[PDB]
Amino acid sequence: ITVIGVGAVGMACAFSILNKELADELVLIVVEDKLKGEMMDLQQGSLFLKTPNIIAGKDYELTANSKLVVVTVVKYSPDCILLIVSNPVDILTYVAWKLSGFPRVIGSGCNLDSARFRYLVSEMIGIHPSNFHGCILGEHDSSVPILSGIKDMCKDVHKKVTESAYEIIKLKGYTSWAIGLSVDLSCSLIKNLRKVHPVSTLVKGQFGIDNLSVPCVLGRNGISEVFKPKLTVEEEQQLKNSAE
Amino acid sequence: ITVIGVGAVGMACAFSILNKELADELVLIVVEDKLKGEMMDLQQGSLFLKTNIIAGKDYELTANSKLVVVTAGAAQQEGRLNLVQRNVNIFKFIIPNVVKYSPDCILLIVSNPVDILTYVAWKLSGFPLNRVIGSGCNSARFRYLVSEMIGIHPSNFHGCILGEHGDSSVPILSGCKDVHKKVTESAYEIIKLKGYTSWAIGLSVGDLSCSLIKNLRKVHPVSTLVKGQFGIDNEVFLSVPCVLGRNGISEVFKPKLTVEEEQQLKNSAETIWNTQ
Repeated sequence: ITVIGVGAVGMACAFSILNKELADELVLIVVEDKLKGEMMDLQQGSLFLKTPNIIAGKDYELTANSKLVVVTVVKYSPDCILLIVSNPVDILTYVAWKLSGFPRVIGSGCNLDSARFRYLVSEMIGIHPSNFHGCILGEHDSSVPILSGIKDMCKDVHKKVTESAYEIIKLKGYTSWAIGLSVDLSCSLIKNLRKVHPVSTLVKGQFGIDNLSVPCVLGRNGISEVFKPKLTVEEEQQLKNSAE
Repeated sequence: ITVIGVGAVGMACAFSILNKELADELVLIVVEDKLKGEMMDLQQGSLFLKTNIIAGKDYELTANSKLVVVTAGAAQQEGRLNLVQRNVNIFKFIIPNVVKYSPDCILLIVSNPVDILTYVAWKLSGFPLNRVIGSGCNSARFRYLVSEMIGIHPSNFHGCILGEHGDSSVPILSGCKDVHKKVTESAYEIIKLKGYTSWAIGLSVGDLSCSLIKNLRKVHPVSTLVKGQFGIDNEVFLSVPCVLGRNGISEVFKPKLTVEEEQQLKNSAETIWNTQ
């Protein structure tokens, strides 16, 4: 597994993927000094993880046949699953798809948003979060609650999931831990779980759209299948809108 | 945590509670040789489990258990409601000796038929309803079967089975009718290929003892009072979705089903009543 960009995200993705014991080999990929210092800080806690190979560098060649490449490449891993994380995701998931030529190109989307959005709702109801099911489609403020899975009530909970990330950046400057965890996705991909996550891909032809995060089944081949739901007129109408 | 009955069910149950590190103490309860022999087999494997296992017959050993799982059952023979009363007779000896020593415990009824034998326990213990639960329809296999028809993980499929843990159960298709029967039939076929169900119901009791011991506030279709629901008026117990925490059932759900679905839960209720 490869993870490019050792910003606070790349490390919380790298540190979370490592706690999941997902890779036999983790590659961190332009600031040479920084990269080697992080690699050796991980390598020093190898006992407390299950990954005997952690190596960083500036040479993409180290990204050789790397089944998963988390982006926070084609040349050396022409077969890899691309997983984009860089913030303006839905757009940059278009970008990558068009740069790589790959068929294996996924963006974090609203996996994390729908993740907290769930926690909060169950938190209010007093139900274990695993037993409440409900998602957020659309772009990672324009997120679109699929209430069909009180109008002003659920919008309110959603409101708190929008202002959240924003207010986080004011205080911190970036989300590091929150998106490291949700990157959950590496888990399902590697282990071929065929689980369903709201992730960003092409939705042209859905919701009348002719030019985002939809529920997709994830496995060792990436998205094996995309859902084409028949949602409510407004929900669907706000899909065109979030697209816009 | 106390298990009562060290037959195959209780031992599969026992082995699941130890496998989930829910128990820091575990009691097992008529044949001594089996009791010790079962207690020594587990203890001989301790390094591979957290724990402090103690078996015996004296119910004094159960004193102050927090959860008590009851598996004490009896076997059919060549020659359905006599059984239902034998076990009731078994419960007239078990439940009083449980409450005599752990009155604030959580009773978990796994012995069959549960729905009825969950009403028996409540009626014998005089416990509040929240501390008297039945393994019920804890659905998992229904969800699994469906979740493979669709090529998706079963944690991203959601649906449940309510009513009698039996042929009367209802699939709540509001949140496939074949897959329901395939489950019930498979329960029957297991009981006569094998003599009983154990592995499966053990995994399930684990699921439930986990929610409860750890206060996960998790939702489980389990047998409790539903008098006042679905046009029901008899103190009948059935599997509805309930919220399980460190105080047994904290809240029972009041679901809103299609008309067909609500007439079937009355049937399922009617069918249990006729024996009860």
